Amino acid sequence: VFNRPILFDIVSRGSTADLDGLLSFLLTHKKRLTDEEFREPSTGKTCLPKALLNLSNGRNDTIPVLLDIAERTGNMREFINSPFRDIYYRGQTSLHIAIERRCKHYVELLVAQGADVHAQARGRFFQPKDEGGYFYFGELPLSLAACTNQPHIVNYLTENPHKKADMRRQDSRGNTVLHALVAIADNTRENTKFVTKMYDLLLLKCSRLFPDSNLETVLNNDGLSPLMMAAKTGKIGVFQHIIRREVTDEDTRHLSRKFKDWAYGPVYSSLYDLSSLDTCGEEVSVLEILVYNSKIENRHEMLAVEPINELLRDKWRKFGAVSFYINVVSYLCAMVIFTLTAYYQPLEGTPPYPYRTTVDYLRLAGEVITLFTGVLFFFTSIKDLFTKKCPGVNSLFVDGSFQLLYFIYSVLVVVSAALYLAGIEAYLAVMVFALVLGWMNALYFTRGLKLTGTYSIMIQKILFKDLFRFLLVYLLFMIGYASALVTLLNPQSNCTVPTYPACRDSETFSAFLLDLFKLTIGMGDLEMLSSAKYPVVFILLLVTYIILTFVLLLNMLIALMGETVGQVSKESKHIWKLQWATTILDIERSFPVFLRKAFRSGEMVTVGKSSDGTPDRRWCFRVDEVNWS
Amino acid sequence: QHIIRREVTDEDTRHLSRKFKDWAYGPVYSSLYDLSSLDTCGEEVSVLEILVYNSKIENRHEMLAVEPINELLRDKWRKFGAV
Repeated sequence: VFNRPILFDIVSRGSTADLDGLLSFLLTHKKRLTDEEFREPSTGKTCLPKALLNLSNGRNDTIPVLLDIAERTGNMREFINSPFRDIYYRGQTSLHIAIERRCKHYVELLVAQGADVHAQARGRFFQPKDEGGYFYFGELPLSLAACTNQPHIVNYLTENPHKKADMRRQDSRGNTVLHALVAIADNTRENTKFVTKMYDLLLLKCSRLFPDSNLETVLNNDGLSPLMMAAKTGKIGVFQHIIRREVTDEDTRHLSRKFKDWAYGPVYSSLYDLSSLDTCGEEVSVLEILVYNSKIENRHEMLAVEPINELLRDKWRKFGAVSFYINVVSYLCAMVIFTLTAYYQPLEGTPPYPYRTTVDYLRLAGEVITLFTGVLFFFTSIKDLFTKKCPGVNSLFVDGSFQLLYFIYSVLVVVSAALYLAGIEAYLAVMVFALVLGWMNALYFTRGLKLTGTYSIMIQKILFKDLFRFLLVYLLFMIGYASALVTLLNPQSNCTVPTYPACRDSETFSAFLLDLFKLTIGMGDLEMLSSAKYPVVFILLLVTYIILTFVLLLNMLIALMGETVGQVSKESKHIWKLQWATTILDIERSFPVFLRKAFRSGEMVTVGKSSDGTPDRRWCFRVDEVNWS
Repeated sequence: QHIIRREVTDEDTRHLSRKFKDWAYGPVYSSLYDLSSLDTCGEEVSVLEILVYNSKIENRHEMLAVEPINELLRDKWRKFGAV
């Protein structure tokens, strides 16, 4: 009382026998518990947050006395609203602590005295784990009661007779109760169980309070939704539930997804509402976010939830497979024509204008069609580059995967066209170069149906994975041995293309003798027997070289074969399915989807009307099932 | 495993614990394992040196992944261990 340290110690001790009678001093000496001297300058904590931080088995009976004294002081609103000015913490009004210590009674007292229930806990502690915090819950007392499995606290905060805590309220980030409740979720059992249960509870209650709009539509700053947020962050449990949710009571039935269409005994035509799994590109979809985004953690399992897999199947069977074969055959024909036109190129460049006869007209047709295909591919590449869905969520395929291959191909064709107009020797060498790259693109095709060859995954790994550094160290080893042995062997013309085979340290350029020995060892045979010529140390060294090379390379490569074959598991067909989905979706994105080629529609109004996505029509996808129940 | 994950409640015998508790903020627990004897900076033999350098142990891996040992090696890696 006389000083802050003893007051903090007394409140922490949790004994009110020592707290009686000092209120008389506080009133007489105009001391108010809200005054600055009672809050440590580091953060700004008051006595009440300390008492709640030092709860004794959820029973600190001094708290009512503290509230009575505070209201006696005449300052009670500022007493509760006690932000922690520090950076590590923030906001953190006593209500947050009370909700967090799993005690409802002190929360009831706090609200009864008018405890603010919108104190944004905008502290560095409360940012998600990535942003350096430890626990993100939505920066809100209601979102804090919701994240940490407190159904009673959220119930009370929803219908408290005093100042209400409207669920629709959102934090600085825009994450409302449901966004945050998805932010804390995981793929475990208990966490998914309680998060799904409380998600349903919160959504139903908010819909009942405000039937005008669905709570789930309230986007965050990034513009996503709880379903989209679970898709982007990779939350399998919440995503599965929110995509397979049906509600019975009519007043809250309009916010379902898995409607029921009809049953005829053991057959059920379950109508999944994909109002937001595909928007024809109008607004970001859950399928695009789920599959195009390569940073997801559970991409496959989520891609096989239920409406997603059947949706991809239906897209495949309808402008998904026919168009793929059309494009693959068209590209193969374009590559064939490129090969023919390059091969039949006028001898040694010399680009004339001779197109008068039939064969010459055929060559001209090949050249023009090759140019047309190249320019079309460049147009596609630039359209993809300019079309960006959202900053942070976009293809951004430059210097990655295979779009760069198409870009390079077009660049090479254009440069070749320019130099062909110039007609310069030793410059059309990129034409042929273009062609090689062209056919490498054919390798990245064949990623559709019929259990395509897994080349992709290998070439996708071997490009920038352990094999690269393995061959680098192998080259270092062999070149070190080459230097060693050429140094050992270093000590009349001989009529040889390289200057001399040693011959008393003739030397010239290291590369010459280095490549001589490199090709000798690569070919392996032809030996070097001779006579005497310094001791057996050289032959010993070379035999260790050959033995270790052969044995270790064979054994390690074959063990790597075993490792990859035991590693190319259902994960491999997961890659196949992901490639198939990407093919379907970029095919659709290529041409206008919103044309009359979309996914089926459904009910118009009333039973099938809702404000979740698209008009009351609620574009729905029906999947059939049979259950003997 | 037990002797490296021992915590004792009663205060008179609580000073001889290893896995203290630092703070909790709901579902987050910052468990403070006391490695008073898993590393002595070479002053006195440590449990990590004995455990890993000694090649005659029978369960060397499983013991090396108990809980404080694995995270301790991770932290050493991320700090003058990898660079």
